[PDB]
Amino acid sequence: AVGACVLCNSQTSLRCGACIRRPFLCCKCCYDHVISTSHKLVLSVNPYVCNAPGCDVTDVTQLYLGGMSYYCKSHKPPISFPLCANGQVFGLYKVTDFNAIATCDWTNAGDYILANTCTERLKLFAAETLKATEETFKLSYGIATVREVLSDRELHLSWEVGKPRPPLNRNYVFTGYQIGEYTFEKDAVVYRGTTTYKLNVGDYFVLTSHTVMPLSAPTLVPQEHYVRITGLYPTLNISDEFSSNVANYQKVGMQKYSTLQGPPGTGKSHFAIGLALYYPSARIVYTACSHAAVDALCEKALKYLPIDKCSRIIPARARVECFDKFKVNSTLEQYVFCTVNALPETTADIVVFDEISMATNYDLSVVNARLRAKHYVYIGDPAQLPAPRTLLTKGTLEPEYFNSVCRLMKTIGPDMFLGTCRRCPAEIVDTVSALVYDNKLKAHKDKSAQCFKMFYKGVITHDVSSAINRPQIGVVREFLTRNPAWRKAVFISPYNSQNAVASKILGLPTQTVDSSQGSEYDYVIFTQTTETAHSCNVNRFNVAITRAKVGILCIMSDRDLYDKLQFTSLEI
Ligand SMILES: CC(=O)Nc1cc(C(=O)O)ccc1F
Ligand SMILES: [Zn+2]
Ligand SMILES: [Zn+2]
Ligand SMILES: [Zn+2]
Repeated sequence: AVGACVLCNSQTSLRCGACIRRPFLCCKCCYDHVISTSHKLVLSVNPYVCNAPGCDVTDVTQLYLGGMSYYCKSHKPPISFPLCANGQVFGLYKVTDFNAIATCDWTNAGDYILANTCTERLKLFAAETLKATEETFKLSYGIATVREVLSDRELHLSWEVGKPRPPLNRNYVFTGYQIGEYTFEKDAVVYRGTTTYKLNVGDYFVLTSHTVMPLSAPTLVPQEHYVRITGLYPTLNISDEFSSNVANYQKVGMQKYSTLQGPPGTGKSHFAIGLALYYPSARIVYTACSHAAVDALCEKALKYLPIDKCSRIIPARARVECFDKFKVNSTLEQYVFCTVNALPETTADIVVFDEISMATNYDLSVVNARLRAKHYVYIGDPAQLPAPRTLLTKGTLEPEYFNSVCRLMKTIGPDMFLGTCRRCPAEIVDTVSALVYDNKLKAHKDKSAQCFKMFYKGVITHDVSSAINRPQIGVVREFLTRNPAWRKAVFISPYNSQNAVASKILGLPTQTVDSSQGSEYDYVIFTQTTETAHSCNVNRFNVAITRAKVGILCIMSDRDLYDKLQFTSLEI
């Protein structure tokens, strides 16, 4: 129990017994915590509890030191000293924000705002506390035992009574029993088991509650600016392809860490891989939270970098199918592509952390702890979607509060900005540029004249909380008959249930706005479904319409976002 204070690093025997993470608190700051919160249990080698037999006094403000032992007001000897006095809690080696992080339930937006505006040590305390809270919340759900196997992709479930049911969507990954991880979608239920094992009747699934490890490394290392490119060796033979990024690659070598805001289709993956061509001797570790983001970096590297110097790091618990074209699990390769949670303990000349809006401060810290690099590059877009915060139910999380990197990008601005969108028709670029990019995003493509909008509220039904709008899907069906080229479109909506219905009625491939992030398609059909805060969220709206390379049909519910759309309006 010998440690350093989470608020002023002073060595202490004291560690708050009422905090879920039991943080070490020094004498002077353990006091401010206990005297202004419900937290009154103080721990040491021997905790602060009345030593008298059968006494239940554990509140440090009601305890005293009687020689070498502790007692309450009823058991103390005449020569005793209160543990709480003169703004201190008695201990060896003798705050409003810390109190809020230590006591909050993580269901309010203001809890995440604070977890991002506090000191660096408090950012790690908040991240550790939040993740531990998110995990103890998984224990708080109902178990599902298999009743009958219908076919190879459909089954029927019997749920635990008296305990709430977790959301049936592609946002909750169960763990069957040890039959591998399983997922569920909209009595006919759809089963997506990662391991192809015939779901035996009787076997059960349970949500993967994993232990929350302590954070040590900061979310962002201290920033250093250099006068020359440091530890990196540039090429004078850089292909014209990557010529536009030379000044930004140099900026990368002249700073400890750099932020790159790249709107959709502005060249983030091209920049990340071109940085390897600009410093061809540099060992680069490419990291992101999801397997999809790591795989998209692998795809771009396959085109520009030598395959024998690349390696895809895949964990022993190989959860889903990922990139198969690099030598698997060779940690020593010049180019290492691996997700944040599977990162080995290694060093690099550059670490590239892609899709930074999806990172949490927990992820940021983990990367700083497993990777010791000369340079760190954070690539993403605060105008895109953040990681879902399962506990957050009240208020909206603004982009400046997604993580430490997003906070910098939204407050001081990003170090580098990719200003030309090359993917989208100009109608889409013009709309999102004005919506979330302060008119700084430019279109490379001309208008496609294939970007349409229809204002149609329809009828909103629900499958628990996931929404469905059958009339909006009906309008899409009518549109498809009159527009056969749209037969190849991807159907996108903010709700899994809407997508399940559209898959059956339209036969189009389906994506939620959140799973479409990072992907692109020629044609996109978007139904807004509802006018909720979820479906009207400007970041989600931005991701949704920026998936299209050629055309987009938007069936809207919200007048505001419909009027912003610089698309041709349709009637019916
Ligand atoms: C290859 C690729 O990803 N495309 C791309 C390249 C540039 C550029 O050459 O500046 C800019 C934006 C882009 F989306
Ligand atoms: Zn302290
Ligand atoms: Zn506490
Ligand atoms: Zn007592």
